[PDB]
Amino acid sequence: AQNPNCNIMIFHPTKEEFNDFDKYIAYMESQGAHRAGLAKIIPPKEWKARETYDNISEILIATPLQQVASGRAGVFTQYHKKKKAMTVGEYRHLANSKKYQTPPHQNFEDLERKYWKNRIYNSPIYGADISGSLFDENTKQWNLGHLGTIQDLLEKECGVVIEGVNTPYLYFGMWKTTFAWHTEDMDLYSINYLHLGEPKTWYVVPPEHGQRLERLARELFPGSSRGCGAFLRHKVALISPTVLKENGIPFNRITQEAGEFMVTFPYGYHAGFNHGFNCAEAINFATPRWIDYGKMASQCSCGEARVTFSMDAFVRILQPERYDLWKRGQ
Ligand SMILES: O=C(CCCc1ccccc1)Nc1cnccc1C(=O)O
Ligand SMILES: [Fe+2]
Ligand SMILES: [Zn+2]
Repeated sequence: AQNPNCNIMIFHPTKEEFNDFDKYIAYMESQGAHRAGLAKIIPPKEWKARETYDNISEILIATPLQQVASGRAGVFTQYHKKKKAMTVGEYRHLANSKKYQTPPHQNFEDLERKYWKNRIYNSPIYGADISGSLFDENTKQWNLGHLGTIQDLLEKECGVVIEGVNTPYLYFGMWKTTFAWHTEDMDLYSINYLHLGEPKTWYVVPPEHGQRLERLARELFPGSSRGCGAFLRHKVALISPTVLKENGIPFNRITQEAGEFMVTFPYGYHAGFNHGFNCAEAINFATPRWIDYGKMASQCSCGEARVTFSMDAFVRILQPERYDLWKRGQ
């Protein structure tokens, strides 16, 4: 068994190795990368996502989300309050303002301490889930807008043609903007490229221990748990590394910097925060190894969790028994 401690692995593909996405994901897994639930990939020195980021101020964030916290410092829920549209130029200026800017800090460790101590007392604004891409059309390797689709993977493995098209999303962040504990829709993989700006810190639980996190979550958020058997799908629940330690939940942490890829693996619970103004791009993907996770994925049928048009087909084909109840749920 490779990577039995489930450590987060960091990869440095050569230009040649960076030419076949599926092959390299399979290679990473042959080294046990998936057992951590998250891997970092540093692209070849000669590679670039696009020429410059000089002309991105005019992107619209149609619905910025103010992330409002309830609970205690290390155990809280966050709800998203919709705000008026703003351009990325306006957003960046807001992120850099005295009210929202990254505070003085010694290092990543000091900033993490400040995040968990102080996060709940501020309400940062997140420009999340914006359909689009910042990869140059001519970028041929690891272009998140040119990956093979989940629908084609499911067709290749199961011999069934289905509707749907999955495309990338942009995320414009500032200090304290947060992603709550979750696995991907249908326990898919995700790939995240940090285009520019300040770092993003990640926490992850190994897939083999995901049910331990779920059990702790039910204990820590009893109301939410009664409401929905898969409430973590709502992406509202935060639990600090201190609280995870106290409860013996195995986990790992790593900081992603601009120019680096992170891949999350099937059923790898993850959460994190942004250090300051930044922009990331992400998309879900699948491999043959995902199919069995897709079949076993928990579903929110309470109506809260956002269902994409594409997920109908995944549930319909992989989870026919669950399909009706899930459908009437939302
Ligand atoms: O889920 C999110 C953003 C929150 C989406 C959301 C949740 C609830 C309500 C509105 C939007 N973001 C990520 C997820 N998984 C890995 C990384 C991120 C990220 O923010 O870079
Ligand atoms: Fe995610
Ligand atoms: Zn639910």
